[PDB]
Amino acid sequence: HWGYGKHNGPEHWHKDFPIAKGERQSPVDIDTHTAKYDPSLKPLSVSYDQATSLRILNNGHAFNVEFDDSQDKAVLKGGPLDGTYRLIQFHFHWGSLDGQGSEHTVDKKKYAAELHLVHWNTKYGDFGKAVQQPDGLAVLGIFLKVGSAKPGLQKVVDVLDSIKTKGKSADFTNFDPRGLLPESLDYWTYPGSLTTPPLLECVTWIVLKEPISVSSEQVLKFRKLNFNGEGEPEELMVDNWRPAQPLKNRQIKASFK
Ligand SMILES: COc1ccc(C(=O)C(O)(O)C(F)(F)F)cc1
Ligand SMILES: [Zn+2]
Repeated sequence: HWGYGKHNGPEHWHKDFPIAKGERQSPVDIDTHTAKYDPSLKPLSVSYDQATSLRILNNGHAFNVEFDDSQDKAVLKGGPLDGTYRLIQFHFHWGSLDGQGSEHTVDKKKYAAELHLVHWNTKYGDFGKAVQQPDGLAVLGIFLKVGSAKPGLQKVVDVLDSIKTKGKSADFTNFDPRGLLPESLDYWTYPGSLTTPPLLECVTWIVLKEPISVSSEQVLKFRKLNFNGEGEPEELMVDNWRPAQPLKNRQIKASFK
């Protein structure tokens, strides 16, 4: 099926998913001098105090930390958003090398990885209905650079051994996603899509200006994961990122000057 390899990667997706060539595809390059400061954007409201993590899953192209989204426990509000978006999961995209890995780029700069905290619009009842709507998802994107370790990431790092291959999951309770945030919530925002198939154009992207730092040791443990299932030939889970797509008729807005 689809993947990130030579023969099934981003340049092939349009054959099964024609929206790959659509008008609001993600990710994009964030040109910081062309993005417009909008003083009518509110501050982001990240309310994760009551978040309930449940499990961590290797789904064959990332690892997802999944949350209980049956109540308003961990919600995103404010910023460019109308209404309330519930946290369902977060995951990362990363490279085979420190100089690549992020999906979004900032003046063509690639970060070593990118964190996606995925939220769905409560007005649509559940995630599956939300992805069918132009304003169904809000994804908080956070760049990772390599330097100092991120203490709040280490618990994630230490469980990756137990979900090395596709389809493996592990209990993963009492994880606080607030430990993955930078100090500043300054952000860029633009309307976009899922960055993996089905590539639905359902996402309000909110990309934080300030990266978090992770250690070389932490990112190396991401790269020990496998795209394949157990007992299948070992293909390291690396470079699970889609390149920047054409901006077309879209304007990136900044919450800061
Ligand atoms: C079906 O479940 C997912 C579908 C698509 C995605 C993505 O394409 C994404 O990782 O870009 C994001 F969620 F950030 F939009 C993630 C989960
Ligand atoms: Zn993602």
